[PDB]
Amino acid sequence: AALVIDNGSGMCKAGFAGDDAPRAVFPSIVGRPRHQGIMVGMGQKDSYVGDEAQSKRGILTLRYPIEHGIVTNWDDMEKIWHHTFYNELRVAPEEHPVLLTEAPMNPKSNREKMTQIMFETFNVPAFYVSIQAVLSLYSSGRTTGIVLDSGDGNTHVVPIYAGFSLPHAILRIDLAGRDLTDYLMKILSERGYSFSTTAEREIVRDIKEKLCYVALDFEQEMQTAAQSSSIEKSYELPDGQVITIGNERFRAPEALFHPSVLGLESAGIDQTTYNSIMKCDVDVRKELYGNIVMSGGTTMFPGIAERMQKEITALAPSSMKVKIIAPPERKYSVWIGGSILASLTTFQQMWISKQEYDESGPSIV
Amino acid sequence: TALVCDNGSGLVKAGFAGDDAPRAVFPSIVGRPRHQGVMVGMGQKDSYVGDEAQSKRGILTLKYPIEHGIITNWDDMEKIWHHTFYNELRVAPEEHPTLLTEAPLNPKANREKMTQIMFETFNVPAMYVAIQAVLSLYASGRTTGIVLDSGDGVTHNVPIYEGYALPHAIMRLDLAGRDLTDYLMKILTERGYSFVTTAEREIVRDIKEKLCYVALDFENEMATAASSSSLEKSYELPDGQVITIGNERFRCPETLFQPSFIGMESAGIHETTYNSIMKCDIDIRKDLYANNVMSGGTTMYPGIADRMQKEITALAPSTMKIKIIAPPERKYSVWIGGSILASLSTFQQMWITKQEYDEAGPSIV
Amino acid sequence: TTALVCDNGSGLVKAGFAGDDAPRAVFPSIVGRPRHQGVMVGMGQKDSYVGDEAQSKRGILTLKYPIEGIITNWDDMEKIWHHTFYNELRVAPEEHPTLLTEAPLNPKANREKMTQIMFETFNVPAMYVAIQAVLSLYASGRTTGIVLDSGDGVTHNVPIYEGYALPHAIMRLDLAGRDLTDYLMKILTERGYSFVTTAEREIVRDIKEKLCYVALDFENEMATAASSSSLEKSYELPDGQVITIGNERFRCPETLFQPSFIGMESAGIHETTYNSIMKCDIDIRKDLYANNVMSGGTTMYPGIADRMQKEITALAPSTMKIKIIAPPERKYSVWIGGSILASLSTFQQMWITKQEY
Repeated sequence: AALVIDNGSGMCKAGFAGDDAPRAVFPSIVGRPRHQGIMVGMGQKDSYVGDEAQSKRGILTLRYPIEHGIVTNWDDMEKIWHHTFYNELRVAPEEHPVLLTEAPMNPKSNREKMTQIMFETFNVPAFYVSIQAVLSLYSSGRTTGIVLDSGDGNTHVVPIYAGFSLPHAILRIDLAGRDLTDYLMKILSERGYSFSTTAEREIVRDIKEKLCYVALDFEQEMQTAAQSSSIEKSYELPDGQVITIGNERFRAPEALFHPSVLGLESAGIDQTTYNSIMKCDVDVRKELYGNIVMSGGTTMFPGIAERMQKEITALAPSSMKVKIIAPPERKYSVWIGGSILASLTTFQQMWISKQEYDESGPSIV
Repeated sequence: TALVCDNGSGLVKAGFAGDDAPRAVFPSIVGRPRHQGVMVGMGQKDSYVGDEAQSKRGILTLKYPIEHGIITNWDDMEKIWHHTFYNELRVAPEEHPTLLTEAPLNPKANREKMTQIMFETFNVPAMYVAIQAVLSLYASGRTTGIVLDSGDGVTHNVPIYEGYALPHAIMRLDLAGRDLTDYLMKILTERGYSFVTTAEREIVRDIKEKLCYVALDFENEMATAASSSSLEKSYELPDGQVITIGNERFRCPETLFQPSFIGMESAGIHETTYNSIMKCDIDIRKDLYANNVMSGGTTMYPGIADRMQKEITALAPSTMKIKIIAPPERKYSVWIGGSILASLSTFQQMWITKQEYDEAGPSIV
Repeated sequence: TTALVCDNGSGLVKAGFAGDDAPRAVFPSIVGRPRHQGVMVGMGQKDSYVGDEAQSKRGILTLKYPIEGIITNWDDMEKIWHHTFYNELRVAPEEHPTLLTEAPLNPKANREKMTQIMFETFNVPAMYVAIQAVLSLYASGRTTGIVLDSGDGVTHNVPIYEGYALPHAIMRLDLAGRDLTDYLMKILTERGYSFVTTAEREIVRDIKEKLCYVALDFENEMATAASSSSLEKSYELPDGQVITIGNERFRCPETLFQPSFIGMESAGIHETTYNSIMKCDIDIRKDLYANNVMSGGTTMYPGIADRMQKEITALAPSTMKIKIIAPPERKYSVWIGGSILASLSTFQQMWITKQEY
């Protein structure tokens, strides 16, 4: 079988071809000690990656080696792959077709650095890099669709048509899953809280993924949350105390549509989808309007799909069938789209041979 | 039965002898690569032809084998016939006698090339080449009449008498269905808004085929535009931009009466009918004035008949009554009268056979 | 006192006084009207801003360009025009005859309201509004010819004879300067870059000025670029990295001739020129063909002239002298015309004074 590894700027997702759900699910973090010891509690390995690094973040120095879906630090990237094989999946790369990802608007050198390391250190027999969005469309069941692959680090909007992405309109916004939490960190603090350190900030992260929601109208809900305790949500902090979280529950999602609250010189995710359709040709626009693949964990907060449907029919023509497509498995969308693609008997001929790499180099992708 | 084909400059109509409506109508479009390559899901196809080429665009040149009523590219024209037989009509050429139609002035070199190919590249058991305006007259129910076949690349004035074209009066003006479109585009961009955009060809010819009309009096009308919104007709483009077009709505189809509106120098179709009907004998001029039939594509427009009549009333001495017959089927007539003629029994001994071709070669046509 | 001239397009206004041969206030005709409650990283919060500071304001003020080759937004136009006579030109309207230019096809309804506003909201003692490219041919020292006027928003062909651009043949094409930047932007984006915000976009436009060209033949150029490094013209990006670009350099403005690169089929600048010369009658054609004249921010592109020498000849019957004249001044020639024309003693009795109105 093959391997499929979505190298996510928060969470990476490895596994084999053909499986439905990712086999190695892990944060892309490399932990290296301030000073290596010899024993547990001091730190005895030169590198601890992901979940082990997370429990051990005191002696370690944590870093997330991938920023906006561009790997900044290729040392730590290799370190992550080396983990995934022997430590996680419990496999050996030279035995394996490996399929990895890249975020659209990834530069040549950045690909080529990766494409080399897989075929020079890891000596894998077959390797394919792929475009996170075209893989999301393949998980959707389409040749054509505009795709808000709003990740944790990077929100990329892609208008795909007949398998090709029109990068032509791939507009990017620089807020996404992380930028959301760190707004909620500010605004819970405003409601008399102390969330500052990682432990406390991760409490903010969990509040976000559980209790939060995107209002269908920002006004009706401000007025209501200033009055009825229906919006109020109780939360058990792991120390013992139940607290209640209030209007922050929607105003923190509303950063996506009004970046202004963060103080970002951008327009909302919705407005960008419109500009990404309008920056395409008149014919394809009707399908893009009907085939908005919502994808990724950022597009998971309650009300968000329905909210996008609303604002986008008002941006779109009075004659338009806007339709959001929203998978429940959107958090691993790119991975399932990859899984199918790796497993495809047809697509087998696109498996870049170890030979053609050794004659053509990394530029062929 | 046998098969019949109106090869337009941009609309090939096909089918059999004995049906009153064309079995296949596709644009004469030939799509060739902008580089050898692929589109995802398909492979590399030999070429494109017709709707398939058009409805995608992107990857191709989009040429045409026929321009101005004459066949200019040949390889492409053969590819189209390949797409007419197996692909459109679902037949093999060798079983079915074929009729195809030419321009009234069409070169003897062209006709020899055409009847060559049909019995060599295709090997059809019998063929006929027929003559565009003349066949339309047959479909119009008349032996005799000066027809005005404005196809896609030209109008054609032809003094038909007793089932025969009179050559020395066969007028032809290089401005029609095609030159009339692109002009309508630029004039809406002159007006208000960017009417420029690739798909907006088909959008702004749909406008041409509806909102356009040949103003009955240009001088009155250009002023009436400046008086009343009466002329202004709105159009929602697929994006929902409810635009409105006004004086240009006529200012385009009027090109046929005033060629200066695109940029041909020639006096207009009224005068080209007058100056052909003059190249006839004084005697056959009355019948021509009573059986004057408009044919082809560009004859669609609201007003184009009465405009002709009025114009030829200025041009005619007081006595001579001009009578224009606008056909209900007009864009198809040249197919229609071909089929009906090809099914007319006796005509079985009035085809060109495979045999007299293997003997006489192209010189029979 | 002396008169004033203010040329308006979708991008750069030029304002100034008559007499001088060189425009005074050239700025982005951008207003920024408050979007919501926001505060600048610098300034406190205040209302609508015109010009360069609005570009630096981008996220607190919604940014309009009041002119899309025609005046779309009326209050916004006035907003600029106060900022013109006052903040730019440092004078007052009551003392000052003023000429505003305009894009040729401008609807009557615009013109009537344009006259009103400036006599009323502003109160200039007399004024004029005037057909852009006619003032380009005039700044070109000609009684005849055809200007191809193309800049930040709209592109034009005006076949002029003895005072008049032939109206019906003034061909327009809305593919022009922003269309070029936003293409050049998308190309580099596809390669793994992304601008969006404020600085980086503007950088991409500066690249358009330095690296871009239209080559005579696009297929021979398409080849050499992809073949050999000659064309690989670098630039030093504000982060550090050299973006090398060879094909894209010429590829970007090719949209003027082959617009289909972005997605446009309506007739290219060349074909519009053939068809305006034709869209007239037939004799004057020669000294249209022999005085194809370029003006406006886009015609700045190198190579463009040699290319049109091909691009018209291809269709024009053999014995027509095709000649493409392009001034070095070109981006301002509508003002440079308008100053000299405003200053004309002969033209004094055509200054519509506040009494006739």
